[PDB]
Amino acid sequence: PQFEKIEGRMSVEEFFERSVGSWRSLRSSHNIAAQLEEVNSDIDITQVAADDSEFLDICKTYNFEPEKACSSIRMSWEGSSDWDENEVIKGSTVLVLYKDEERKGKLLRSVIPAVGEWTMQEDGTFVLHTFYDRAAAEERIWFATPDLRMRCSIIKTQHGKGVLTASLSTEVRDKSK
Amino acid sequence: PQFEKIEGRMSVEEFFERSVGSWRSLRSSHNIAAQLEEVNSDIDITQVAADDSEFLDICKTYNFEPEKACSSIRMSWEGSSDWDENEVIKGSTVLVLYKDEERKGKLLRSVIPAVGEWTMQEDGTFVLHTFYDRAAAEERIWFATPDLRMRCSIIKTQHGKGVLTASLSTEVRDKSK
Repeated sequence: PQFEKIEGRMSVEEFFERSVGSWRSLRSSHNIAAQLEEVNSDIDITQVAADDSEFLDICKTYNFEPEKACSSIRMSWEGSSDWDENEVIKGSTVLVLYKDEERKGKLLRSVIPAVGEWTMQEDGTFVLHTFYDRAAAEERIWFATPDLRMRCSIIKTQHGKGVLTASLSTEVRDKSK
Repeated sequence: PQFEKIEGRMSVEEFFERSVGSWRSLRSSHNIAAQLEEVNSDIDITQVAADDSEFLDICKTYNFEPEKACSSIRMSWEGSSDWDENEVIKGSTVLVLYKDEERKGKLLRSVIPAVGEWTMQEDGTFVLHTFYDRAAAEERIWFATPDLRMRCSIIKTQHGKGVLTASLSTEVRDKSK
């Protein structure tokens, strides 16, 4: 079959299901607003059981009933930036997906931030708006192939002077081993 | 008003109309498939008169009636890559836009290649599929602000070994001067 036609009917839960796995990420960022950074990372994306502490605590925090959640994943990563040797960036978060409509809804994450807002575009693109006090982010994520994820993102921050950063990440699924 | 809500109703002809202007571009590319390139460019985007030679010749080549074209622009650029000093990359092309539907159609360009295919996504994103013998490209282009264009693109090439290249360009409109 042809992958592109199949994406345009992908549901958001399928999108998350395909994201499960181990990935090798390359992220290129620049400050618009005049800097250029390269970050190489390993990312593990895993399914989250209905009784998972983190999952229920997020639901609790936002006062959402966990049974109404469509999907939940855990993402853990470790990478390094070429702005700093001898240093590793490690992180972890749980995400929790709710539908307001088939192709629109809210995303909660580990912590308190405003809820994220997402849309699944007609062509299979997952578009996420995320918020912070410091900042706001918009990310577009899609499968270029089953094993290759693209992520193009822009962030407005305000740590001193207001700054826009734009990023492209290419994520390749861990080979058969 | 708020720019984001206004984009989601932008027509493709408005998209092209807003692209007219002078831009400063920063493009980050990598070969998936393991290289990293930075290209800085100036890009001039201009409107194309109905009698423009290039415009009519493209229409002629593809056998489209020029009166049925919705929009046409000329793009000229000059930039340099950090893979090569003492060297400038110069280019020019005319693009010609036809609607098959309000939010879907074909794009012809200067030359013979298959016609390009485009969609205007519900959120204001212009998505273009372009073709070559050597290759195929898919580009997503949108206005992050009125004066800031984002372009996230992927290309499959075959010059010897098959290769995927992913790119992010950030384009800033020439200041008031």
